[PDB]
Amino acid sequence: SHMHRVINHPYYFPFNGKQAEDYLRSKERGDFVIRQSSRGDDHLAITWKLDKDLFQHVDIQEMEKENPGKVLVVEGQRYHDLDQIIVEYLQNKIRL
Repeated sequence: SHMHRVINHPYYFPFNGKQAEDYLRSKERGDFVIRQSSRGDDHLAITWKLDKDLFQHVDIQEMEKENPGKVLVVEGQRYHDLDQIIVEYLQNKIRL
């Protein structure tokens, strides 16, 4: 239910990178979605709006633990869940 939490997340949209850009066009600077990625080695990504017609894209890496399920890795900060990720990209948008 790691998979279940990610895919049904309110900020998760089943978009590719182009469509995420398209959706962000009518949003504001710093808005973002978690969306899908057909490469991989990662099937998740973040896309967010830097400015009018300018976007950033980042891969979300999904790895296992070996302890007690999965762990998200974005530019090399580890996270459990999308939630901690959403928190930071909202604080990002905030400091504008």
